[PDB]
Amino acid sequence: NLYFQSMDPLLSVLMWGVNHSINELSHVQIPVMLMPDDFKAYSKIKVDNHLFNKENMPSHFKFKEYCPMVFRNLRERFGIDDQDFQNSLTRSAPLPNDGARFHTSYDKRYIIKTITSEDVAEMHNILKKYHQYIVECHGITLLPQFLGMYRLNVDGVEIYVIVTRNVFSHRLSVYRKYDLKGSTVAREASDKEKAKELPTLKDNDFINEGQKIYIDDNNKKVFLEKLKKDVEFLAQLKLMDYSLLVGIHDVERAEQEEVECPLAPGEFDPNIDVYGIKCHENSPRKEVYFMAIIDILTHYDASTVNPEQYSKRFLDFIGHIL
Amino acid sequence: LYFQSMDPLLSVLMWGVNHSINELSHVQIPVMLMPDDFKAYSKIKVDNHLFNKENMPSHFKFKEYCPMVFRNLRERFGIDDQDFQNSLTRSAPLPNDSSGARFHTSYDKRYIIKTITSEDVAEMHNILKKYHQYIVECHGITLLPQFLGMYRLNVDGVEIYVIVTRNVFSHRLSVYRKYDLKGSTVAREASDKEKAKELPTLKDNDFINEGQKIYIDDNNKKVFLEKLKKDVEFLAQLKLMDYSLLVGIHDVERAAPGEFDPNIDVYGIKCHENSPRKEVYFMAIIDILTHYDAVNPEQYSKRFLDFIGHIL
Repeated sequence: NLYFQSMDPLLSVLMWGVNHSINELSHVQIPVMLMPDDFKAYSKIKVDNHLFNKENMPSHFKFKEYCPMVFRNLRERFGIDDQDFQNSLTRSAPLPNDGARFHTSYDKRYIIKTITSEDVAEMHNILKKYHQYIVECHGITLLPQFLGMYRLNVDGVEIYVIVTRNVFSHRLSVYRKYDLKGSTVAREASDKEKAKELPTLKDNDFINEGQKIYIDDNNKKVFLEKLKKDVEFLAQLKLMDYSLLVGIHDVERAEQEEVECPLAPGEFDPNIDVYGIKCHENSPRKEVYFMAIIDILTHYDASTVNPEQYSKRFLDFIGHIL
Repeated sequence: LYFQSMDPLLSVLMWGVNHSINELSHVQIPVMLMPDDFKAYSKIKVDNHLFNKENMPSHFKFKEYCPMVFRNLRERFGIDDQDFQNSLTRSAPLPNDSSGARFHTSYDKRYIIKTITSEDVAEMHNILKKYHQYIVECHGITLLPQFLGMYRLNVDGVEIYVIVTRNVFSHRLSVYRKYDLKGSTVAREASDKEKAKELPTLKDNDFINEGQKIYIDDNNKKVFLEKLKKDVEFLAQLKLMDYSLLVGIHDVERAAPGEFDPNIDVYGIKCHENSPRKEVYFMAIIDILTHYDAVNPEQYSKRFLDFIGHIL
């Protein structure tokens, strides 16, 4: 059984919070359809414990859930169950990915990012248009799949968090990771980042390392048509500084690393790992790719490029690197 | 379950019991309660905006007094937390006809909710340590009130305190005759207004004037008066008084027939075989939270014990 214990009190509050909210929604009717009031809605909870549960939890904290009805529906349109989502985020504490802190849920299905009050304001202004977009494309997008948005407050420390579906497989390990923008300018990983176990390589590192993505002509078309649809929507919203995260799973490298210690190697459930693409039969090395648009909440309002320029330069860059 | 009610205070009570029992399922069962557990509490404030306006109030507070003690008392009284949670949450507690001392009964007639004052809440903390140690010592076998939760509710500037006890009466067998006895030397009689109600609460003089008889066999009479003596002496020691023996009579003939589960209806006593009437009695001590501070308790306890023995 769960006690939501952590060295980090913010994670304890986050774990209690997701548990609380998912339970609260089991006592709230599924609406026929979402209404405009849901898109400016929230739930606030202030807990003050005195000489009670001092060992497992902080005694004084707050937890705010933004637009609870919209996010329960977004979760459902992405094929996630509320009980599964709850267990993934509470059965065991989320791990840090070593400012803009990133945490992965213990089962590697969800990602938790610490965001600013501006991102939360931007999230609210794009929420109606974002929800309708997810409706019109039947949840089939390269865009981030936002599943919850919370405000945490413990020990006089206030943080905002957004939960997304991982880009990378919950099961298959990623040996190479790229953050791609293109256009402007000397985007390259530093010698310091290059020293990490899994560095975040960038645009020039993709070209200079001689990186190729061996997907068949059909998948390449299906992907680039999906990318244009999503990147066109992004420019309408006046968003920018977004990138395409690329993760590569190396099958025969994953096999040798597991020989040291009903799915075959190089196989994944696309109902779980939604961003996965198999390599084609003529690939020099059996790999699996995981690609999606990441980091979308930077508005134009707050020499330089505009969102139309940003969108074309980006699509051109991905289409040329395939 | 949407904890819906015409009364917003019942909605909060239903939400809070649900929250509190889930909260305690994420808290380890201790090997032993400590003095800090006897002055602990869990306070929760909810401010919803355009969220669940159709079922619950948008702004409310809920406070649980000594959660770890009351959970242990429930275990000692053979009450499972999930069953308790379900009996107070599945369907709204119904008011007993009823800003005075309100009374609600759980939808399955197992539990009773009494609206108390902050003085009673302070009076419960004052006796909680000695009460809990008394229940531990008597292995849960007592005629005293079974305290199972004590909460504080706040919605629309209204602030009430509640206390949950086990029902004295049967959750299934109906009561046709009910008495509130003290044995005090003063005319304790039911009003003509009270005597008019469907089930009036009759008092000391009504019991005698109506020539009421409680036909309980010698073995059960010994066992009963034994518990009673120990419980009333425990109360006198706490300087508690003005308490009552509540007597519920079930007419078996006026209806398995005169059968009940003694694990659920714990105050139930089957009448004598030779009894002129087939009946079932529900007897216990109620309304104990009155200190001598605000006839003395030693005198009150004797005057009480004497009368119950007198009426058998």
